[PDB]
Amino acid sequence: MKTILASETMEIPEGVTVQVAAKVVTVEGPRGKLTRNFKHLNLDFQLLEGGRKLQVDAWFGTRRTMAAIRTAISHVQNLITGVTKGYRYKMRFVYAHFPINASITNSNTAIEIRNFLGEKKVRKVDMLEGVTILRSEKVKDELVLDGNDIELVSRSAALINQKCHVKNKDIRKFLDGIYVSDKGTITEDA
RNA sequence: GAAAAGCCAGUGGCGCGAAGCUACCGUGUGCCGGAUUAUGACUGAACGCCUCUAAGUCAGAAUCCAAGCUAGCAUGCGAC
Repeated sequence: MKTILASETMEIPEGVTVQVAAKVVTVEGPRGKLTRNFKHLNLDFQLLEGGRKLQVDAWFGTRRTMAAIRTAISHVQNLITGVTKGYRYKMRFVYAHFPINASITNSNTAIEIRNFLGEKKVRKVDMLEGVTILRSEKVKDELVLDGNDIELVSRSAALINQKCHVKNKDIRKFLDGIYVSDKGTITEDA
C-alpha cells in the first residue's frame, strides 16, 4: 500500500539464550524450549547480537503489517519469560450438588474429571504441551496447571471449561464445573 | 360287462404333500476413522488495556471424505 516502517527492538536478557534462522525463533531456557514462526508481510525476525537485543522488524508498514508487529512483540515476551519461570493457570471448583473429583493420569497425560452432572463415565481430555496438573485442593478449590507455553497451558484448561457448561437448560443457574479463574501469574516457590 | 388297474370332466373336485420358490404372513444381518461446520474457545493486536481473528491456533455435527459396500476404467494398467 503506502507509508514506511522501521525496526522495534527489545533487550533480550543474558540469562535467556535465543537462536534464529529464517523467521523462526527458538527460545531456550531451563523450563524448556519454545519455537514459533512470526512470518508476516515485510517482516523478518533476527537476533541482533545474543544477550543484547532480540529484534522484530519491518521495513515497510501499513495497518496490516503494523498490527502484526505489536502482537509479535507480546508473544516473544511470553516465551522469554516462559522458559525461565513458566506460566500457571489456576482453576477453582464450583459445585451445587456434585463433588467433582480431579486426578492426574501420569501415563497418557490427561486430567480426569469424575461425576460431572451425574455421569457414570469419567471424562478426560489430554494435556497440551508437557504441562503437568498439580492439585493443592485443600477444601476442594485450587487446581494449578503449570507448563512453559502460555497458549497451550491455557488451551488445556479451556477444554475443561467448554466441557463443564450445562446445556439442557440454563448455564446461568447450573454452576457445576471447574472454571478458569486466571490468566495467569508471575512465579513463586510454593 | 364286472373284478382289478384306470381313462374323461379344457388341471373334475376335495384333504395332504416333498423338492423349489416365497412372507417384519418366517428368520438373520446392515460398518468407524479422519477432515471440518455451527458454536464455544486460546494466545493476541488493531485499540499499551481488551477481544474466537487481524497473523498463528484448539475442541467440535444426522455434515463431508475416506474406511466400508456395490459397477470394475470393456477405449487404465501389472504379474503370470
